[PDB]
Amino acid sequence: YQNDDLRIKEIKELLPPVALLEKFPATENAANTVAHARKAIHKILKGNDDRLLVVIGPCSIHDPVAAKEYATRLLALREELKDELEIVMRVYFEKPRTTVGWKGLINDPHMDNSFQINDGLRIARKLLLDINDSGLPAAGEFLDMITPQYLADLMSWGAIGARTTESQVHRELASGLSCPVGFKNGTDGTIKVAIDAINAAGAPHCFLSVTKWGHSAIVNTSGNGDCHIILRGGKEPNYSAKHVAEVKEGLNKAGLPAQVMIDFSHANSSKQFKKQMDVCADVCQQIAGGEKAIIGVMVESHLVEGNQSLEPLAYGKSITDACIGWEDTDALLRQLANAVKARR
Amino acid sequence: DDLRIKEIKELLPPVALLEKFPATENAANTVAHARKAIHKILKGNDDRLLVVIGPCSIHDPVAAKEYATRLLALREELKDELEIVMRVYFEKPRTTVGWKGLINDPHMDNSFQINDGLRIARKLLLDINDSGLPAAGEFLDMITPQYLADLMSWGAIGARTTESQVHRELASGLSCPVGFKNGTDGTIKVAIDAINAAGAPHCFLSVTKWGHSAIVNTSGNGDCHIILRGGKEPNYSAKHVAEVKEGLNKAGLPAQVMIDFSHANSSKQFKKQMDVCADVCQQIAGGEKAIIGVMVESHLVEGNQSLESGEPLAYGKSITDACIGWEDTDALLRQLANAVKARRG
Amino acid sequence: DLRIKEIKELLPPVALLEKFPATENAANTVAHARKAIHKILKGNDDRLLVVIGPCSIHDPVAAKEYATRLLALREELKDELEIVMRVYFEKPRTTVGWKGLINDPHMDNSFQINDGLRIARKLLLDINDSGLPAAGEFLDMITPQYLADLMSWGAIGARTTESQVHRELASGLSCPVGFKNGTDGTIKVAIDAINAAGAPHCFLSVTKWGHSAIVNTSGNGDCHIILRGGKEPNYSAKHVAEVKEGLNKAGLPAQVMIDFSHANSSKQFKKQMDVCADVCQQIAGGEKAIIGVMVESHLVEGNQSLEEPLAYGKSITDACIGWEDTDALLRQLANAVKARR
Amino acid sequence: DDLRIKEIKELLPPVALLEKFPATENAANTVAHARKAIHKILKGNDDRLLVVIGPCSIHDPVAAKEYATRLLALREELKDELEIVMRVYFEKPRTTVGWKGLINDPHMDNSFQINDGLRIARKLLLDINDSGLPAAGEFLDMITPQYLADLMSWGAIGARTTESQVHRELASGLSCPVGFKNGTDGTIKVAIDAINAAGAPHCFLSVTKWGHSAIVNTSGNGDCHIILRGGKEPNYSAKHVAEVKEGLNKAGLPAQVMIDFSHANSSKQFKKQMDVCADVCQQIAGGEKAIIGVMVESHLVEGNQSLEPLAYGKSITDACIGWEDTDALLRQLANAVKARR
Ligand SMILES: [Mn+2]
Ligand SMILES: [Mn+2]
Ligand SMILES: [Mn+2]
Repeated sequence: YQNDDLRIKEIKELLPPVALLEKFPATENAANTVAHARKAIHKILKGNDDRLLVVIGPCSIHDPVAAKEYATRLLALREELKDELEIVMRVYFEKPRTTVGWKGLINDPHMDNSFQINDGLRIARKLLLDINDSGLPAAGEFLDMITPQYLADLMSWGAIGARTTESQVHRELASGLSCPVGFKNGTDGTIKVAIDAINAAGAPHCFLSVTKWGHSAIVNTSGNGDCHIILRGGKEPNYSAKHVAEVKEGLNKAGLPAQVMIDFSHANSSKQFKKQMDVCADVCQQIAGGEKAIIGVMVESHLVEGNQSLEPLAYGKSITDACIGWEDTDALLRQLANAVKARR
Repeated sequence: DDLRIKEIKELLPPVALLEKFPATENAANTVAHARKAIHKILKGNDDRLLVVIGPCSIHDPVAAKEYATRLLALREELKDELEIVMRVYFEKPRTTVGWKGLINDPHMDNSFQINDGLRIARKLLLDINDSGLPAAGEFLDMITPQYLADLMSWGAIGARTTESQVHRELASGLSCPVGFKNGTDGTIKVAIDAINAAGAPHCFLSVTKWGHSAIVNTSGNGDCHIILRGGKEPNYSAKHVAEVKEGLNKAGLPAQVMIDFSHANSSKQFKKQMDVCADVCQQIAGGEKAIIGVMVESHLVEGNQSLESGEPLAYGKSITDACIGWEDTDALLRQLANAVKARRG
Repeated sequence: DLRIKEIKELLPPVALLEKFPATENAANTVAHARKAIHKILKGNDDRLLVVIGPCSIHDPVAAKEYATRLLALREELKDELEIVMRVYFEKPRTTVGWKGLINDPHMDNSFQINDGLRIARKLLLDINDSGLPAAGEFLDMITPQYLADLMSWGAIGARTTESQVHRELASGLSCPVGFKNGTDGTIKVAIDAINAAGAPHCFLSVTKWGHSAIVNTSGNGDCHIILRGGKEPNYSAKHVAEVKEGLNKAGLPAQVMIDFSHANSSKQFKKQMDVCADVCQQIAGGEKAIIGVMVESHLVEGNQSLEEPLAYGKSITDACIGWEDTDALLRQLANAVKARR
Repeated sequence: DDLRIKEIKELLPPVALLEKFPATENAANTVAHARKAIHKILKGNDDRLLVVIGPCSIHDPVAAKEYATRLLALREELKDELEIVMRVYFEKPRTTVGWKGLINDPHMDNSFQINDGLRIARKLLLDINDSGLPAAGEFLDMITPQYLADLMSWGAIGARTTESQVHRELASGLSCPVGFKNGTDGTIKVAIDAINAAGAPHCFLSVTKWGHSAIVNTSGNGDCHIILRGGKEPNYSAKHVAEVKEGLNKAGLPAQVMIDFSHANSSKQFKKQMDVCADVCQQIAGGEKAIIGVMVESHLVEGNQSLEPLAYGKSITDACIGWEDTDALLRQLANAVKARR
């Protein structure tokens, strides 16, 4: 075909989703974890449960061993604080970059630009399966249009990144997801695009997508009424009760339930991980004082605090954004459970 | 799984549309020559102006071909000064919801006859290119480009998707030049980052001409540039052009810009495109070399109309954004040509 | 794995169907002929089904000139004959050389199968669009999706009548299907095949999208035997009566199509005229079980070897009668059908 | 179009079965060794006998694994005289209609759960190979081979498909040796032709491991041999073996045969397999080096049953010898091998 493929270097074979679903099917326990966590979050979003959704874990997964260890520690906190918090592990292996960089465990699991994406999908699905099988629900970022078919059945909640909240193809994707979805405000703090995204994702759509068989097809979606905003900061943080009030009034003006998830990290801590503890103190004060609009928080936490460059790597340390460590993580979760107790 | 997926329906693979509607020799020629002419402008070796002009959206092949004949005659008449490419946009990004264009819903009745839309779209693109008129499109969808991209001489990544990794990846592998619009709030940096990302090779998941998903490796696309489309305020004036030139150079990129006369640069007021035109013409004729292109929303008949009314549609008139009509279009093209001649001295 | 040397891309059927869709005339031709052949197989029509044309197609130009000539005799003899043109692309062999128009359209072992499917479908479309129905041979489980909508009648080869995979295929074809007796002249494998093919089946098959899938068939009640000879010819009254008995003792209608060529002519193309004379005698004498015949026929008689330019309109596979004998043969059959009533 | 196609349902691609059920280290070695061993026998560089033995058809994985454990013992005990390979036949060719085997209908109830069939068949095949017992099957379907062939040590083309181009093409690209059965009427020629065709390279349409149709090119299979299985009369006697050794040379192939003790050789009477075994054992004992392998229909319990519930260990297709006769037969074979030595 003339005029075609000048800038396409190579085309390589990709396992279809059914190969990964057949090799790694959901166990009864894993399926039960997903189904109950989705239902619990739905109940929170409808305002029929005063517990707080807590999405917490590494910025990115690069080592499944450290991830399973983290998951085990977090599951104890989950069972302990279950009357106040719906704790969901952050399991992100699809990173959005400002220009170029490691896009995650799926795109390059060996972290060396070998781009063994078939291996990455196997590793990623096995890890998600093991975590859900242990009883801990998982949350992911939906950046790619094709990877969700391999993993979405093991996801109890999802986030559309700030860089794609305005994008029609991602609003389309959210409209057909089986889990609830958070939309981050814009990388410059724009709330309008996330409200538009929630309204768009709530409506039915018809668009082209790839099936479990690895074939493109026409898909029709129902619309996703389990979508909400995530406050992530802009040029300035936006977690204070002042910003919440403005965000609540905008949601209502737009006909949307006045509820928000607050990300303690990213632009809300100015990309310095220790200040997540500060945001926590502030957010706990709002909740404890009766703020019922705060239905969720997101925290970047790992076994070992800080970060490291892909430049021997340290264990349980982030290779992307800096995270809090486990002792801080333990205290942060109890603070929120206590703040939820007070609000009640 | 599939709780919110209502129905899944069969989709013709790209090779089916390619086999039914192959490029003629002259259509392939139109595309190859326009892509090369744009590359030459982008490298600084040609002092002509790229003009991407035509309907906000295609909804009627009949009016689109009548428009193309008129524009082709001016493309020929003004070719020493302008490289004229027709906007042939089959996909529209909506602020929230609405008609997504001819491919998604060709019958404009929410029947979503996408296989029909792909047939109509490629046939029209083939006819326009075969007449001698190159075509431009917005690359919004991740799967439709394999059906159409061999007939596109230039593509745009919209304001709402310039920051999106999968769109930057797509551009890194397209065979045509690509413009990146600034952010809907006016932010320049997202488009500069996009140019740099698109110029690098990538590895990502995509769909082949056989309709199967695959791993793809791109070489990177060096024929990318920024499109100024305004923000909270318009950004076409010399003060803004200067800041963007400096921002590109500081990022190691040639100081070159395409200026969209419409969208936020006209405050969505279609006749103000003529006012942007006057200002941009004065910049070009006064000596501004960085303005390598413009974009204009233009139809046979000015204004727009609504599909929601159920009234029979008027001929040659946009059902999306309001456009200038043919008479203004002719005048505007002659203004731009006169300005490019004056810039040469 | 280790005996698979290379895998190349193949256009899916839907690509050929989009490029070459059936015209209204073509679909009408296929519809009318399939119904007419059904009306004959059900005993409700007394005309003779004549499948006639080249042993194999290797040149679309000669094939369309042949179709023009045959169409004229189709129209003139329509009161007696249901004339269907033989549009076969290959000579099922063991290896020899040429592998057929689809496999090797350029006749040079380049195996440009994508080119061959385009050429083969376009020709079928043109012939049907002109009003002339087409008959084909099903030797492949994947080719049919690209061409079967343009076929009014199909044959299963003698080397595959016993194959479960080919009987499965027949059970889902939209056209009548003829099963040849065995290369040795046995009728049991073809009665067994008519029975298997009349039953529903479930099997794996490639769809129009080029993807394998599970398919269910209704079973094909429009199947019949083709008498093609064995060690000796088997077209005579003695053999027809003997096959009728086998068909009756099987629950199947006592009806045959007789191939004048292949083993029945002792592989001597001119002897097809001798078979014609005999069969015309059976038919004029009142034999109603002969519902159809098959004839290898081209513009120019005889055959030629593929090496260098080729003679126009002459087979590069088995030898055929030429047009002069073909016109006389068809008129003999028409006359015989008349005398039968 | 598709007016005889009732329904089209989704089918897992082979990569999906290959990913769920990958070959273990052990299973991979079982196949690698057994294929090498058969090649060495087929090249004349090993005096042992290839014994393809097991049920006519697998229909119960549980009974099949018990059988496999019993046969594996005899495989180790008799390893210096015999190279023993399980029959693990998942596909059965019918004379007309009937149960086509475990893959086509694993629940034996015309529900055609072919995705379940393929998971069942592959898991059983994988377990058997992992224990150390090589496996054999008939390659009948054109699409199922991609799901199983990496676990096959030896394959068979049935008598009703020996003449089929598509099956000879399939044979030319299989990574395992292939035996070709003589025609059902006993015709030897079709089988020699098939062996010649399969040793040659071919280009044809097939389905890949991703479930997509494609153009494939094969190298040719040199490890092919004839399988004598009777026709009108049995053809296992040294008279018939003589004629076949002669007919192979006349065609330029090695003079070596496999003898199937069942089907038309035992007149479809399973006890007669012991009589064929007596006769064939005397040919071996008497020095016949051409008999390189034998095929035997064996199950845990002799006889067969119709398809109410099913008796344990009894074939639901052709009648088989029971396990007591199987141990006896196998030791008869190993004894004659030590005699010929
Ligand atoms: Mn982060
Ligand atoms: Mn517009
Ligand atoms: Mn012939």
